[PDB]
Amino acid sequence: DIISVALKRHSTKAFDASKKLTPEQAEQIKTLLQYSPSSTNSQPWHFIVASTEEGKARVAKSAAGNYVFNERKMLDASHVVVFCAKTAMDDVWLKLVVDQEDADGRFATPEAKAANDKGRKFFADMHRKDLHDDAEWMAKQVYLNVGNFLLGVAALGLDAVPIEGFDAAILDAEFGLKEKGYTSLVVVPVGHHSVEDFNATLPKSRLPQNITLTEV
Amino acid sequence: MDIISVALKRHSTKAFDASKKLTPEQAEQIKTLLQYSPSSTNSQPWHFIVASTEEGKARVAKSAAGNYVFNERKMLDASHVVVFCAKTAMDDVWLKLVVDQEDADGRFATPEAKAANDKGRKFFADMHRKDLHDDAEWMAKQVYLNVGNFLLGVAALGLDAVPIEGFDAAILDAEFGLKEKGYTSLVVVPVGHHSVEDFNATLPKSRLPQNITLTEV
Ligand SMILES: Cc1cc2nc3c(=O)[nH]c(=O)nc-3n(C[C@H](O)[C@H](O)[C@H](O)COP(=O)(O)O)c2cc1C
Ligand SMILES: Cc1cc2nc3c(=O)[nH]c(=O)nc-3n(C[C@H](O)[C@H](O)[C@H](O)COP(=O)(O)O)c2cc1C
Repeated sequence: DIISVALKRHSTKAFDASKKLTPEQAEQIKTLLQYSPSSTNSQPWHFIVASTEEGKARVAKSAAGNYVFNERKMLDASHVVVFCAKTAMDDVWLKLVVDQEDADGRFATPEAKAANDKGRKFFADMHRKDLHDDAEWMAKQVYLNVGNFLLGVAALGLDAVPIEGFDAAILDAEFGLKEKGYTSLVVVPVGHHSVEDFNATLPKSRLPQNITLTEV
Repeated sequence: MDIISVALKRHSTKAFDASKKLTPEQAEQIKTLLQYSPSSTNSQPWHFIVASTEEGKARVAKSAAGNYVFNERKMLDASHVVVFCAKTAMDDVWLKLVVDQEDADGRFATPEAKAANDKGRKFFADMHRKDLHDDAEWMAKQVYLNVGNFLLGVAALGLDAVPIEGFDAAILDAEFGLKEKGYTSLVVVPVGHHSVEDFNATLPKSRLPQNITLTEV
């Protein structure tokens, strides 16, 4: 029952470090990251999955200054996912995507592949050549991925918290992301909440539909 | 899984069967999904237009013009069509609305707790508006996060859908007078049941391998 899932999930404020993902769950979260949809199947993303003490410590360097309120979450969760966007959309990536779609059997003819490549480049060029918003466009797809992910991990029976409160320059530097062509956007600790998670027992709150939603 | 299966089996529907409508229950449930998405600071910087009448869907479909004409039938034939909109600016009235709703819903034990929450939210809001100069993008990002939640959600309800960026947001904004109301359209998502014309229903799903996209540490 996915509505039950959506209503019962919450942003976890404290994790029980002793409660690890099962081997299975650890693979299933990777599956979720991989299989998110994205505009033109552009998949303009990279994920860091930190499951070791050393790994999580490296990520937690980013919870500095104004962001110390997020350090323990990064340290204490079983697994921590860093969602990264490409910094620019290049033709090598676009060829990578269409070639993969071909390998997977999505095209019956050379003509169908070529039409798919043309359609993808129409959108990619709109953003990188005309609007000059390809960095934002790609970051949007990564956020869509995050939204898919948070509901998915909840449906697996796992706790999570999305985090924008981190220093992306520190995180990028720690993992050499800039030279690799990526930048960190959202950190998502995944695991099981502790009794210290004050948010597990508080009511959820949302604006009423009479403000946010119009039916036509 | 109960959800991995859903993720592996869902697809972007290319054609809908117009006769197959959401049940009243399903129509309620999709509204619940829209409302209950998370967002940075619970800022909820969004508005939704849910078109279910033929006349409503037709108005939305007006945006699929020019380069986007072969997204029109998706928008007309689906049972329900959701227009995801972002706020164009994050005003103090909205920030107060959010914290007052949290207070109404019992999230604060004291006035001091409420004030601390409001202060933290205004901190992030001001950073985006004043220093990063990306407040529009920041809000749009929350809307895209909502879309991701929504696509999985509807798939898990056993409903077909397709996310659509192939539309003219200026036309759509004008049709529904969004600019003046402080909003702009980002993504259109028709929801319903696919038809035999949906060529994508039977094709294998394709993603880049994890050895390219994923690093374990
Ligand atoms: C993109 C994003 C970033 C967020 N950043 C943080 C964060 O840095 N620290 C934190 O504790 N919560 C963070 N949150 C959690 C939000 O406050 C939370 O989603 C919102 O209050 C709604 O509550 P819920 O997630 O329990 O439904 C963030 C949420 C989102 C969607
Ligand atoms: C933000 C976004 C916009 C998209 N726009 C369109 C669109 O305009 N027309 C269309 O047919 N499909 C659209 N798609 C569907 C993508 O092509 C699709 O998600 C991708 O090829 C992966 O396929 P899947 O959704 O079947 O898993 C869009 C998807 C996303 C996430």
